[PDB]
Amino acid sequence: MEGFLNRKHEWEAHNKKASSRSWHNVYCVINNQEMGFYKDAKSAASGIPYHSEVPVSLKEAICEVALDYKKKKHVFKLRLSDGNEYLFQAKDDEEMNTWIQAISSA
Amino acid sequence: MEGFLNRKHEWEAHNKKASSRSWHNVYCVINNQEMGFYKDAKSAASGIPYHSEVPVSLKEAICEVALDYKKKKHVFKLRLSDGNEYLFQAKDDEEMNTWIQAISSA
Ligand SMILES: O=P(O)(O)O[C@@H]1[C@H](O)[C@H](O)[C@@H](OP(=O)(O)O)[C@H](OP(=O)(O)O)[C@H]1O
Ligand SMILES: O=P(O)(O)O[C@@H]1[C@H](O)[C@H](O)[C@@H](OP(=O)(O)O)[C@H](OP(=O)(O)O)[C@H]1O
Repeated sequence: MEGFLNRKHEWEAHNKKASSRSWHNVYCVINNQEMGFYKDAKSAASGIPYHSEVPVSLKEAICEVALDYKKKKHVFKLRLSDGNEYLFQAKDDEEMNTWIQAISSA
Repeated sequence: MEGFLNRKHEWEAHNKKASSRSWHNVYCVINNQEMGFYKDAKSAASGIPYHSEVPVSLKEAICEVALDYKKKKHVFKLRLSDGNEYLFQAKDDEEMNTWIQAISSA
């Protein structure tokens, strides 16, 4: 499963607020129980990472609709096992749910 | 880049005709200069291989429209560097070309 998604890094480990918190349009790929980030589809096929980011494991990840986040629509929350938390924005709700199911079933 | 494609194993290394030559509907994923095969999208996210197949490298691969193959339409040919050759069938020509560009640019 892959596609573009607006992403925001919210939390880091140990209840620390992430220092880098602006939204960025990234091309996401769910494969082999992990999620990789690329600038676009072409970088994804070539294996060139978003910002030297390493793919993250979706093992025991918590993924759900971000009701609490109100600054925008179709936003879902992803908390990785290591404590990092991201907010992802999809084009509409159907896609949002498509992503939530994909991740929750990895 | 990923999606379902009908696949046929044509050639093996050393100008040997592949022994296993029936068409099979497989879910293909182009990521990090390689191509993985899965039974479906869900197996792809989970990392469960098509038939214990290992992803193949697209490094120096030859990919083109299979003019010579006439038994069906929208079929492209992929020759890997190690000698293996596969024929892939897409739903239409646009998608076929989409796949040919994706692979040729990996
Ligand atoms: O450009 P900067 O320095 O990174 O600033 C951030 C940016 O404007 C984010 O869009 C904003 O998130 P929200 O849009 O979601 O408000 C975040 O606020 P935040 O502190 O609420 O996280 C800002 O700190
Ligand atoms: O079921 P089997 O034993 O695997 O038989 C093959 C199967 O019917 C393939 O569809 C056919 O390819 P084509 O459809 O493309 O004709 C192939 O012929 P082939 O020898 O031409 O490769 C057969 O050998």
